Amino acid sequence: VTGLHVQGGRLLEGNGNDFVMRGVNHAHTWYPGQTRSLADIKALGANTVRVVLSDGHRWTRNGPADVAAVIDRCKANRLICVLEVHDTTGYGEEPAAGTLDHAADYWISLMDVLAGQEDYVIVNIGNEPWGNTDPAGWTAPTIAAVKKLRAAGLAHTLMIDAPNWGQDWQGVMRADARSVYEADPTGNLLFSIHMYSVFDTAAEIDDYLEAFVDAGLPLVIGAFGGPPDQWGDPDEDTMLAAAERLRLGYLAWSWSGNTDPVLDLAIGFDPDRLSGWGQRVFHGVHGIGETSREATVFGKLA
Ligand SMILES: OC[C@H]1O[C@@H](O[C@H]2[C@H](O)[C@H](O)[C@H](O[C@H]3[C@H](O)[C@H](O)[C@H](O[C@H]4[C@H](O)[C@H](O)[C@H](O[C@H]5[C@H](O)[C@H](O)[C@H](O[C@H]6[C@H](O)[C@H](O)[C@H](O[C@H]7[C@H](O)[C@H](O)[C@H](O)O[C@@H]7CO)O[C@@H]6CO)O[C@@H]5CO)O[C@@H]4CO)O[C@@H]3CO)O[C@@H]2CO)[C@@H](O)[C@@H](O)[C@@H]1O
Ligand SMILES: [Ca+2]
Ligand SMILES: [Ca+2]
Repeated sequence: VTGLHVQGGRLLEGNGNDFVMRGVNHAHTWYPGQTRSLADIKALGANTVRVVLSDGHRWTRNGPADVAAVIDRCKANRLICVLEVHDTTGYGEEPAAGTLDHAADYWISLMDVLAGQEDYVIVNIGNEPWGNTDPAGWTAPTIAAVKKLRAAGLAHTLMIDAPNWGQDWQGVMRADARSVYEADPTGNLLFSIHMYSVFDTAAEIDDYLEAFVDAGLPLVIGAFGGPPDQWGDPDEDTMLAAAERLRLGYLAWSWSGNTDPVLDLAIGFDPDRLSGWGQRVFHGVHGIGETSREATVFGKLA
């Protein structure tokens, strides 16, 4: 038995040890020059980074050599690597958005560089791959993309984002999760909820996470916020506490470089200059410094 995989609703390393993501998102595709971000993120205690890629539909395609380099750099910094295609974001509502099938073709094109990296790399098929229009339409192409990647021979653990821009507020991923999970013959599939202003009360967070846990289905919070936006105030204190209580993975949005800097954890990619949001995530109660454990595949650091 090798590779990251799912068993009993838990993400396990090849050696069977439970792995709970404690990390952040890094916007690699828009910031190719910010090479030190991965080392900086590791130094602040993260055990996982979610790396923003483009499949070229909307932004500039990250080619195989670039992706190979990203994977190697994650391994060099003793980080588990969640790769994700951002171009799918908001499909049906964002005009520029790409399809999950287009993302799937891109992943298949990367299989030579993904090969042998199942201990380190999780494939998040497409970011937030449906908007708020007809979110029930998300299920069929998500299932099709899962089946297509498995048919192509991809063995990595998969990660699945929800419609309603990843916040699933109409409950489609929650309702249809069992059918999506069953589309993966290997069972190595994670669901990912994104929590922004929909998740502005503790009960919304607890009930959502517990719905997956109580169903036996694996869930991570693959992107989440904290500072208020135009739709409300995300309750990040409950996100962090509930994720620790249930020992579910989380990945804060984002290291640095947002067009609106309100969600930058670090200001200007400087790890010593954390925003209030960055301080909360890295140094606060139930945060990364407190609760992140390195993946055991890397061994005991000298
Ligand atoms: O130009 C040269 C320059 O380029 C630079 O690169 C730039 C890139 O080209 C690109 O423009 C990039 O843009 C980024 C941006 O910087 C951010 O990083 C952004 O991060 C997102 C991320 O995806 C998060 O996961 C999350 O995603 C958000 C969406 O962004 C969006 O806000 C959406 O909103 C939903 C919401 O989720 C909810 O459903 C709500 O429902 C409402 C509903 O509308 C009703 O009101 C109802 O009553 O209530 C419900 C419930 O509230 O609807 C809204 C939609 O209307 O939410 C999702 C999460 O759910 O947020 C992050 C912040 O947005 O991604 C962008 C790309 O997608 O920026 C680059 C930097 O500028 C560099 O290369 C530079 O060097 C170069 O010079
Ligand atoms: Ca709410
Ligand atoms: Ca908040």
